[PDB]
Amino acid sequence: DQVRRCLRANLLVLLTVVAVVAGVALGLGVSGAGGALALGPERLSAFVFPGELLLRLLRMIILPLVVCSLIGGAASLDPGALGRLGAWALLFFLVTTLLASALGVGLALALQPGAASAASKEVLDSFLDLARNIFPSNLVSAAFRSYSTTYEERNITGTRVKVPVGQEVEGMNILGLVVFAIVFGVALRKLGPEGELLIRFFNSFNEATMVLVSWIMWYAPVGIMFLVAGKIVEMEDVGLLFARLGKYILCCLLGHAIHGLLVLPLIYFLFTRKNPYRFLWGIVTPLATAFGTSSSSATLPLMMKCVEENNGVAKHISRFILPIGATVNMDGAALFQCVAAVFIAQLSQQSLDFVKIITILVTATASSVGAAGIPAGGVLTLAIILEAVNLPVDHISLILAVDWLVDRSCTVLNVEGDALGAGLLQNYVDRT
Amino acid sequence: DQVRRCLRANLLVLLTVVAVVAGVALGLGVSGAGGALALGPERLSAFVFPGELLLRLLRMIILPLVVCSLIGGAASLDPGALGRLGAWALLFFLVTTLLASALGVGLALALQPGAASAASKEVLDSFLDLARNIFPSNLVSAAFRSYSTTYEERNITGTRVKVPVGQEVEGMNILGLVVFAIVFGVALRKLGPEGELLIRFFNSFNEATMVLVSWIMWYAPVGIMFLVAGKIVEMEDVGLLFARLGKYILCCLLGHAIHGLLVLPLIYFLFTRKNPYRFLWGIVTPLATAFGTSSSSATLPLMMKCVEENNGVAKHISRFILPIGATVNMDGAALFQCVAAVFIAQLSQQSLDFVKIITILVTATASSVGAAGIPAGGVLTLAIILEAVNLPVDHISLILAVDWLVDRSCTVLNVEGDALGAGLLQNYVDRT
Amino acid sequence: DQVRRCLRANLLVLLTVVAVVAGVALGLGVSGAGGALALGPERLSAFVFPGELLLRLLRMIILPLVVCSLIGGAASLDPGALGRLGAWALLFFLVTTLLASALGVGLALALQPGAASAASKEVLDSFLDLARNIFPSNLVSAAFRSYSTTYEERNITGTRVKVPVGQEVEGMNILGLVVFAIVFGVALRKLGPEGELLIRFFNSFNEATMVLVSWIMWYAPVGIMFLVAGKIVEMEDVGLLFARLGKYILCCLLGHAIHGLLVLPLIYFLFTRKNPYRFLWGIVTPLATAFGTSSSSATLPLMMKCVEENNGVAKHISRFILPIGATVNMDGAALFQCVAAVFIAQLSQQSLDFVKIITILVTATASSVGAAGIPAGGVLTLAIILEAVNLPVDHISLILAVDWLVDRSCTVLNVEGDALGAGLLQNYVDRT
Ligand SMILES: NC(=O)CC[C@H](N)C(=O)O
Ligand SMILES: NC(=O)CC[C@H](N)C(=O)O
Ligand SMILES: NC(=O)CC[C@H](N)C(=O)O
Repeated sequence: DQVRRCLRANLLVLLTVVAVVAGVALGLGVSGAGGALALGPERLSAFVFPGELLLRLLRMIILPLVVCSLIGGAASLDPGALGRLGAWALLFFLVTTLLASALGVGLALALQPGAASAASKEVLDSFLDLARNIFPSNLVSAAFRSYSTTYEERNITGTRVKVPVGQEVEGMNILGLVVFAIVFGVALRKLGPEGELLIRFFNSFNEATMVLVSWIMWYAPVGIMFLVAGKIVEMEDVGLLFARLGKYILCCLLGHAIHGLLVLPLIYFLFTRKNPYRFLWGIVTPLATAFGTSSSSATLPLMMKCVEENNGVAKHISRFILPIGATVNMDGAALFQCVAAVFIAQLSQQSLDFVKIITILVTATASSVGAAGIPAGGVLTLAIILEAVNLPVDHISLILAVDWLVDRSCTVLNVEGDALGAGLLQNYVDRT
Repeated sequence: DQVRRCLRANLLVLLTVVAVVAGVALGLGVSGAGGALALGPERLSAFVFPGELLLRLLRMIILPLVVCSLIGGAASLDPGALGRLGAWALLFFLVTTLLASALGVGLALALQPGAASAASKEVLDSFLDLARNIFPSNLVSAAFRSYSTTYEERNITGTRVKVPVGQEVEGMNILGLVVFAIVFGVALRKLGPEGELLIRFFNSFNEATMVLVSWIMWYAPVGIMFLVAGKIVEMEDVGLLFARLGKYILCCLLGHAIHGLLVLPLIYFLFTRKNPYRFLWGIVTPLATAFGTSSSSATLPLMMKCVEENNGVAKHISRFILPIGATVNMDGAALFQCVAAVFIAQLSQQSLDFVKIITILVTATASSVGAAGIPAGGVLTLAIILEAVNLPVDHISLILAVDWLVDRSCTVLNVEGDALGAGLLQNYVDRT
Repeated sequence: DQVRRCLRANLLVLLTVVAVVAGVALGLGVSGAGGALALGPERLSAFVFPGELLLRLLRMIILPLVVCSLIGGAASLDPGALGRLGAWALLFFLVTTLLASALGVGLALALQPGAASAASKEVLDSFLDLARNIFPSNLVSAAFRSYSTTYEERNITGTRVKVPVGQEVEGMNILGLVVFAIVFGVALRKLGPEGELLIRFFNSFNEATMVLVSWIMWYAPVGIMFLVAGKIVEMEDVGLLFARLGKYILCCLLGHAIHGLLVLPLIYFLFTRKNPYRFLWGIVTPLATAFGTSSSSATLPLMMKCVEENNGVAKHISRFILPIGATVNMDGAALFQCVAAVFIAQLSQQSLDFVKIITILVTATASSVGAAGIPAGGVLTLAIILEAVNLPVDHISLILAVDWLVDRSCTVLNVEGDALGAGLLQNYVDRT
């Protein structure tokens, strides 16, 4: 009857949380067998192994996906700078996403989820190391290794000269590779119709790897349950992690509720001079079903069906920015990246490092225009920024473990983002 | 007269055995000058050098050839799962090639050619190291280096903890790269007509490198004679190597004669319930000329000219599987890879290592559908598996030195393979 | 009036010498503040840093530009071996460029500019190391690292055995990569119309990177002034460098005047048996304006407007070789590469090493057919050979600092090259 309708539509996002609550069970079973009742680090890695094989070939495809889905994207941008009264919305989308992700980290590293009872050093003139990494030395070595400065001593006229020498270290720099792929993407657009084939090569190449990143997602529930099992063994506690998680769902949703209800409505009232609470009261029902379906793509047509008569928006802007803002202005993911990538930074206690805090915030504004629409789409697109800023990505497991609630909490602020942007632009254009 | 006909048609396979019997001559000449009558390892490498330059740029082209001849191959496979009574032949071709290569190694490492008078250690849970190498971490580092586990000691609560740490070591993993290229090859087929260009890119790219691997083969006779000369110098013996070779031609041909005359005719009689010796007695003459021309491509049309009336095969299956089985069901090469790559393993005494024995047997079943048709075509395609399972490939020289007999011995079992498969399928379809 | 005409046409080659004379000014300002009045090597590198960022992403684009502008070049060569009386001009262009670059180094390392008051070791059987580097082991490791032999000791029957072992060291080998790209370029031409797309891919790919190497050149004047400032600090002298430069402009222009006035006119009189000084006296005015505009592309149409009636050249060869020789026979750059890359070799005192002196001379004959037409075009194309023969490329700064005179001195010998080749071919064809 309806056991074929709902169960087969969102099977995978259902099955991926079936996996982790069963993955923790045999994780509890071996800690019910008790710690390393199985043999030590030479044999236990063989039983955490097919959890690595989700994570290992996940890093394989992000070399095509981050560089070939982005050239074909950035070649089809700027359609003649299409809106004199349209590009201000695109500038609105960027500043409401920076300000989204500004309090993203700025709440979490102020609130410290992860380092509660947990309780070499790098100079902040490693900003040039970030800039030397943006523009890579050559491309083929930039697909697997990246630049980094280590300090050695000279011991000449002073026992501590502390000279920075730069040795290229492993792990790719997709942070320094999407900057190539953007600046290659404008290049072959500017060249024009003679090099159209290179677009038609590349934007078919990502759909040749988006079609196999679907195949990786079907491996994920078998894969996830072996890196949540082999993640609670070496931690040995279960009461500890549900306080590790149990503060993280707080700072996400509080990070949404602070953002969603106040700070973009303050952006509303500073330009609209009307009531945002009279504004969104008409559009509660798409924001109701966006929490239900967890898809701004699915609630895309229902927005114009409601906001056009429940609020006085124009005709042509209902289809002009709101199809854009459903897959471009994604403030909901931009919190969810920005508060997770600093959360995993507090799991392993990497570094405070303000130079990383901007590049954990620029990329989180750049994956925010990335994955979209489908539920649990941000899990892939924050898996590329955890490889960008060299975090240990293997802690993705516990933070898509609770994705079933938090992505539904971010989908509603996602769909809210262009909606208030729609009402803000109509008062800028009808006022004339 | 006929000095232009025969001599110019198979010139290269003639000239490559002219080269090695002349290459051993000045190899005997410097050992007739006596050992290192020339200067030592700093000067003798300069005179073995243009033998390395066959072998060095041989490894260059196997990065395009193994990954671009295989996507364009695997995109044109499964034409709608073309045969309800046809795909059983393709399943027949695989199981008669595994069972071919099963006794491939299983004869040779039971018979030990190479380690007769010759007379760190790795754990057999390096199977995960093989599986961690199948699915690579990223593609660009998978074109030149591969994963491997080394054991270091921890010396904490036990002086021998033996922790496996994994450092990526040099030498590419085409074993882990053709698995990408297959699973990319099904990807852009499944995507359909929108990404047809990526096929039309790639299957023109291999013909842009198959046309220069012809040019490498013309360098080979100049090249071979300087790595058979500089291979018998450091071994210093000539009576030793002709016992090294003189057992290898045995186990190949015995490996064919055990396979060809008994074990697939036992596959015949278990399904046909007729006489295979009454079967192949009609088709001795193509099997006669297949030994002569050493080309299943050349003896491809002569098979239907004989087997269709000398035996009661059907009309449509004479052109349905037998054109397939001439370049797909190649059991003759699949012995010849599988008994050489363990033979070279016994020259350098690498390792017994059952984990390698399956991946010396999976790939030998995968290059068996690879190179075809032309004589001495398996020499290239076993040069890619000697780089797969990290054998020293420079001992290819002495085993194409005697290729002139053994490939003619494997061509006849090659052409035999689909022929008995043709007779087996007709008794499965005419019986109805 | 004319402040918009001249100033906006050659702005960049004006602005790049504005930059260096202002870049030396604050370079003099910090040495007017006196040496390391700023903090030491941990802080001064942060203020030489945006000079590195010209040089760093300069090395980025020379992986596409040297391999994708060269396949699309070498696929469109040999149009049916187009001239029975035309290819002798192309053979003339090569031998007048070797003989140009023969005295290129051969003047400079005989005259020693750079090592005047400046006042491990590698064996000359590192020629095989050059040949082992021409033909690379695999392509993807040839885009960032290259082969090199180091000698270790064996200490067995002699305390100094000096065995050469070969470890691959950093820095790419575009010397060994353009040899692939040529021999790939003939491959897909020979394959014909079926692989036309790979040409149409690649010759659109360089115009997708020639269009961003324009964007690098606009960064260059901001970029240059921070690596001439941070180059005179560690040298601390200003009177020293203007003797370092002040001999270099000598050996260039003397290298042109020896070449231009005598040695190709001796090639003239050995075949023409007429007066070259009666020859070029008619064409002083294009050679006048070639010094002025510093562009053989701009003085391309003015050559046929003068040399066709001021000298008795034919009709059809005026448009047959002289459009070729304006962008192929470039002897002016071939001095300017060949005397700079040995000049920078005498700045850092790298090595005398006759094996390098031919590969500093083969590539300088190969970039001579490279960049063209525009003034200061050789600065890019000698930046790729300084990465070829592993020179420190960061001394490009002081030798485009004085490019404004020397390229105008080489443009006139550039345009002279095919002009005398035009007069030489007409006396070979009208004589019949
Ligand atoms: N990561 C997310 O959940 C993004 C928000 C919403 N689900 C979307 O796909 O647009
Ligand atoms: N390597 C081989 O000789 C293969 C068998 C046969 N010569 C063929 O080309 O099909
Ligand atoms: N590097 C150079 O100046 C080359 C000579 C001349 N300017 C040209 O572009 O052809």
